[PDB]
Amino acid sequence: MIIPALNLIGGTVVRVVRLHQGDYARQRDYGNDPLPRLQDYAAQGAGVLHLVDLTGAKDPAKRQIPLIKTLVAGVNVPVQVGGGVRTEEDVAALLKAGVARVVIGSTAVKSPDVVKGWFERFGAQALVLALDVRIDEHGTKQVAVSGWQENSGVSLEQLVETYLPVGLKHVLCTDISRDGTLAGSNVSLYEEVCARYPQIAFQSSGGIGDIDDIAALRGTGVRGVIVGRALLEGKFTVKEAIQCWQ
Ligand code: NA
Repeated sequence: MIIPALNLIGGTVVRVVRLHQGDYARQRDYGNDPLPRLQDYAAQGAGVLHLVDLTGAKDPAKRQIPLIKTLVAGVNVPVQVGGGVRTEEDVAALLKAGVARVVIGSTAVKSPDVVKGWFERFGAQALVLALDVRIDEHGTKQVAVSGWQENSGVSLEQLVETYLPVGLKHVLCTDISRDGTLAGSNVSLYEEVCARYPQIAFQSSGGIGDIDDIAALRGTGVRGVIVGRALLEGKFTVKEAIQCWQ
């Protein structure tokens, strides 16, 4: 399924780039109209919508709950939301606002015992494990908690195996070398991890540049294709992407 994605800083739809140390920097503003944008996506048939709340990522006290509530109320498919989700109270607040699935990032690497508790409390269908991956010179799929600078000492597979016994189901795997590049996604990466873990519903993220890039993912076993920039820049429509995917 095609999963259109929006990044939000204080009500504004933005493009961000990842920096050397993993931090996100703003590049350009697309506009102050997330609701009509999401509704355009939803109306065209998007099966899931992905939001990153960068304001809340910087300070969880400033989680954009009122905005998120209005966006969920405007659509009729699951909305998944990430952006520095670090405590169970943060997860609960998002779910209470009507978010379908909460995307969990670096906390799942740093504090696995804590996050295992979240799976027990919230259930596997409400949680998406985000894995930002950099494939190093040795072929290891490094999970980046700090971008390109330091090696986390944790692999994609190590983390997937960590959470399978508590029922892990959804994994968002971003290739950080392809994020925002319009290169095409890392097809062989997704072919490999999807076959390696048939019980996991993987979402691909990063690199989609044109309709052919969506076609290239069709046989991989990927269950969701996240598309940010190419939809925002009008390379193709959500309708066209769905017609291609199916
Ligand atoms: Na679809």
